[PDB]
Amino acid sequence: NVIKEFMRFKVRMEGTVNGHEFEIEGEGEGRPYEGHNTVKLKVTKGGPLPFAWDILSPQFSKVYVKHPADIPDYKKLSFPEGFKWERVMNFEDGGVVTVTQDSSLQDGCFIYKVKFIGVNFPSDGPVMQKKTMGWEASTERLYPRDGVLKGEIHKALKLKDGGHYLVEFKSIYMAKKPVQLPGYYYVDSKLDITSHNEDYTIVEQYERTEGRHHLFL
Amino acid sequence: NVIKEFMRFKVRMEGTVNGHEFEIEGEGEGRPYEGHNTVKLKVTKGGPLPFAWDILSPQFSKVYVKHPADIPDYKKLSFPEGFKWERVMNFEDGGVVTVTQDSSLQDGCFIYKVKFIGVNFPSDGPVMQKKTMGWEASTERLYPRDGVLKGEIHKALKLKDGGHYLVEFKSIYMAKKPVQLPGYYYVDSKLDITSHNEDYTIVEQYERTEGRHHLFL
Amino acid sequence: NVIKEFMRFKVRMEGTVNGHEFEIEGEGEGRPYEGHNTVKLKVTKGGPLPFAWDILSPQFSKVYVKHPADIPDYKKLSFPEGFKWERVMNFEDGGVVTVTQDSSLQDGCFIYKVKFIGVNFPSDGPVMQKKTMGWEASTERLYPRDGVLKGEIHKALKLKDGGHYLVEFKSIYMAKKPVQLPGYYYVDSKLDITSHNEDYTIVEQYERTEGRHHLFL
Amino acid sequence: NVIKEFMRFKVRMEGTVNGHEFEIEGEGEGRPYEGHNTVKLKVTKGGPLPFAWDILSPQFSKVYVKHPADIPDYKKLSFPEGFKWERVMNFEDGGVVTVTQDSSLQDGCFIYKVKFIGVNFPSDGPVMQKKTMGWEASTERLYPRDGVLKGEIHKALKLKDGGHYLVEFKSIYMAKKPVQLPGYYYVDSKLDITSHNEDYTIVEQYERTEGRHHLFL
Repeated sequence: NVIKEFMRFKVRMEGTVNGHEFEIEGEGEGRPYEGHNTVKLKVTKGGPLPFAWDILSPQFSKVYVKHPADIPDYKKLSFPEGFKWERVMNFEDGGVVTVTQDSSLQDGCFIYKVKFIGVNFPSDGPVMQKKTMGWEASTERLYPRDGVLKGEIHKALKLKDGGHYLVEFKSIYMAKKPVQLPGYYYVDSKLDITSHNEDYTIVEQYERTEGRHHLFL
Repeated sequence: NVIKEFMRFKVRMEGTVNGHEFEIEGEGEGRPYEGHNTVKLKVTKGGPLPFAWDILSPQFSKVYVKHPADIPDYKKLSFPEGFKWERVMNFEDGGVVTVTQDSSLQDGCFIYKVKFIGVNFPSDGPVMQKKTMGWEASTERLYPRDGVLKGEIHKALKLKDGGHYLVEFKSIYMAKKPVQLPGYYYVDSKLDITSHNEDYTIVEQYERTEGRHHLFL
Repeated sequence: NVIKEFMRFKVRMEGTVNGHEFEIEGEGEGRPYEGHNTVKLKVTKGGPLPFAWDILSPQFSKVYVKHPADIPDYKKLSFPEGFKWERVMNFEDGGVVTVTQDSSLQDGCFIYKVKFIGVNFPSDGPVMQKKTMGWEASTERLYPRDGVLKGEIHKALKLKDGGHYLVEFKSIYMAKKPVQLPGYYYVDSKLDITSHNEDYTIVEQYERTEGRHHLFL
Repeated sequence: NVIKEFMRFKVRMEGTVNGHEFEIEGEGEGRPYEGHNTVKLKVTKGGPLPFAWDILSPQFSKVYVKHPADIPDYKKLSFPEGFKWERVMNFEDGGVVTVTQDSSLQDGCFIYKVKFIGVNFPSDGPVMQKKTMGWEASTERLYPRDGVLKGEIHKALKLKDGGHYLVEFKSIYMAKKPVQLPGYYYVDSKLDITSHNEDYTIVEQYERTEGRHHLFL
């Protein structure tokens, strides 16, 4: 019973976007059984970033998803050893990102290590021109496969000139030792940028995230 | 108004799958403000279908979606002229379908005409080996774009031997006269095959479908 | 045997693009063992088309591909019964087309029947705004799979205001009577529009197309 | 000038595939104006790798492509400063890789630094089951866009028990300074594994690669 009602975390990311290398370090905290967490990030290398912060924000904590008692909480059940997760983001104008992450627990602190590679973003598109204004709230479709947990999302970044910039997410959640899987279910999420300095070298985020069955079941 | 609390519809489909031609005709009914409708289909040419009925079932009625008052009901507003809808289905083993449809109103009955082309299904896959057993309930992400309404879904067919077979839907809803569009929102659906003979030449379906904002808003 | 060194063909297409229905009829001729053929097309219904002709031109004859003696010519061998072909076109701005075709033979005359559905073309993209100026020459990668022949191409339309508009082709060629398949090989093609009236309701085309092994073999 | 008729290179890769971290160091040499080069790799962290080596082999040197004098050799022109390249690999069973690379020149040796993230490979697919046995020779379609050079390839791995495993490559070559771009053209390549130990912790490769116009031009 190592996951307490209040848990902190530390995170480090090493990333590249369109050839630009960067490193980010941060700290966060939250209420894993309530579905709330916050994180504060500093760009330690490669700042100011020449692309939109918004593509990085969902890579900084699903052990914090609230689950109903009848849905196995695969990510919480994976501790204390923890889990790895990986992701594809397919952007509608041809950008592609892959992400790989390790989640562990030491001394009561979650430790998150992230690597990120984004490629093929057009020079005049909204990522490289910094035209995005945050994510809409989203709904992930999850299911078990291959002994692990997978999920997909149709997400959207709001645009300064109006309209949306569409991104498909595909994620894989992989316990370090096999633990109990849920069935077909959904996770609702809303991620807010709650603070940032003028060139996004210091950034604060809040996420609400909760799992559930389809409403018609 | 012109759309009554109870409305009947007639539908005809001409299609092809992996070089196999077929035609289907049917009749349905439902309650457009309550979010449900039913339909009875007969394969009138090309039966018995050498592929899974389930890939056809979502092409047989979104004027029937229940919408809250604060979300403009674009498809209902499009009548009496009505609307056209188009779709891509991307299957995880490479099958691809496009669909085009016309929806009109004639003497108090909705009239649906559907054209369907499905290609590249593997000979050994669940579609051509008839290994599927219905869709999970689903959730569509919709937004306005290009003066029309668009939406995407991550759907899944249950496999008879266990597991899921994954399908991405992208739809386009196009009113024949430009009427009020909604913002970013979601539609939940659940489609059930309620009757079928052994070779699926006579089939009946039931769908529940309703629009809503994201739960966290 | 049945395929002479000069052969004529007739073709008919029923199609839809972004809700616009049309029909085209044509007549062609060529030298199947030499790798060239020509065709003249007339829009009989739905002209003038509200989109670029170029997306239709490659749907009007691969029995005319020149093959070296050591690569089985699947499509020629399929006659007199003939073959079916299907295809996906994935356009980089989200347009998707599927196509299904039947090829038959009547005394010296090939008979081509095509159905085409194209969806999700942006209103202001180069297809709906008629901004394309023909295809580059291309190179298809083919291989046997599932007892039929498949092939993929990275193609490109030239744009009037310079640059290219990218399209991926996936094709499936299915003989109506089992005949010998080749292994992994390539087909080079170049299709030219050689005449058109102002609104593209009358068009003539020339195609050169020849198969070969990879040059390093 | 700086690119001599014979050139050596050193390479290091940091990668992750399905959660498995690894590092590889290597050394190569070749004839940049003739289109031939060889490389020798050793795994230095993470061996033996739990996946097919073949997905790594094309990430180890396009400055060695032979170009005819009439096609601008953008990568050679980029030196001595050099170029960066990025890549997406889309595998037919859902695996996705992104790659990012820096190419520089030091003490008369090219220096290559690669980062690689591979995700979503099925546990029973041919990559994680090590069921592949090298690439077919291939042909890349290249064009200028957005101030850089881009290319795509339909590639294929041979399967030990027969058949092929298909993979689409999208590459982006980004000179560190704005050196002249070519037009629409093709690059043929053939990569062979020439030596390896059983667990692929020691591997030797050879590549032939040459650029050209389409053959019909």
